[PDB]
Amino acid sequence: AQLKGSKTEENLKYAFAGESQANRRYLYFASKADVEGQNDIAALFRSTAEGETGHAHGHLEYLEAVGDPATGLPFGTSRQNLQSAIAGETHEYTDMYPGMAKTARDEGFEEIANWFETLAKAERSHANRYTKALDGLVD
Amino acid sequence: AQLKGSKTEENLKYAFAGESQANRRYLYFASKADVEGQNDIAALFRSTAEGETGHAHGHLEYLEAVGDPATGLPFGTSRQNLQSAIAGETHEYTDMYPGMAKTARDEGFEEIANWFETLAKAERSHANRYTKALDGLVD
Repeated sequence: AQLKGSKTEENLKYAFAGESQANRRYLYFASKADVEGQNDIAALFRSTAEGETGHAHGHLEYLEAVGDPATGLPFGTSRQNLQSAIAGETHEYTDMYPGMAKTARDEGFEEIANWFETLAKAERSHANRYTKALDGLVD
Repeated sequence: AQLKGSKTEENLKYAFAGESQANRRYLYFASKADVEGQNDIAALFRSTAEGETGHAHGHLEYLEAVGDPATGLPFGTSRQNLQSAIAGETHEYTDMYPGMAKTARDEGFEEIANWFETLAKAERSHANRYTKALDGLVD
């Protein structure tokens, strides 16, 4: 049974995305609880989020057999990881976020459009910084 | 312009998923770098991951207007957050992970099947634990 092309591959990608979001969501919920004074609740969201880190990373480990879910490129070594990060980031700053900015502006969401443009520029910084690190990598 | 049902809403959700996965991936890549001894690389992945937390949480703040990307449910207050988290988790242990386990087992991926079953049980634990926390919430 080869993992590539399987339904299980699609499920691992979907579960990875789900676990990834769950950690982000729970940490957001922790901050809400922080401000409210609900410190026991905040601690629980944080502890649960650590669980979601372990889940997501376990999913990712299986996907080493098939490729980075963000790019389809092989990952594992820092050289591969940086190359995949660069390709993903390049997509984000050149295509994804500019496109999302345009749609937002067109739909009458100026502040969200500006937000998407701030992130295009941020992802571009990320892309450039990883490319620098890739060039400096000695392996 | 209202966000609900807009393309911009769909883009926020997609970008939220993307930024969430970016953080998880970059921390996974940091761990690879750690073991290789590529400490400057590991630190860059960690620093970049912080950026992605800011981005993901920024997207989430916009989605407060329309509902939790994982559940469609309102979020903001700890009561709402817990309620959404319980609904999400309940979906994961009753539906999502058992379904994935079955598919994996049917495709002959036995270890991955066991993995999804481990995560169904974990998500059940998360659900129940959040249910306990909600029962005790005094707001």
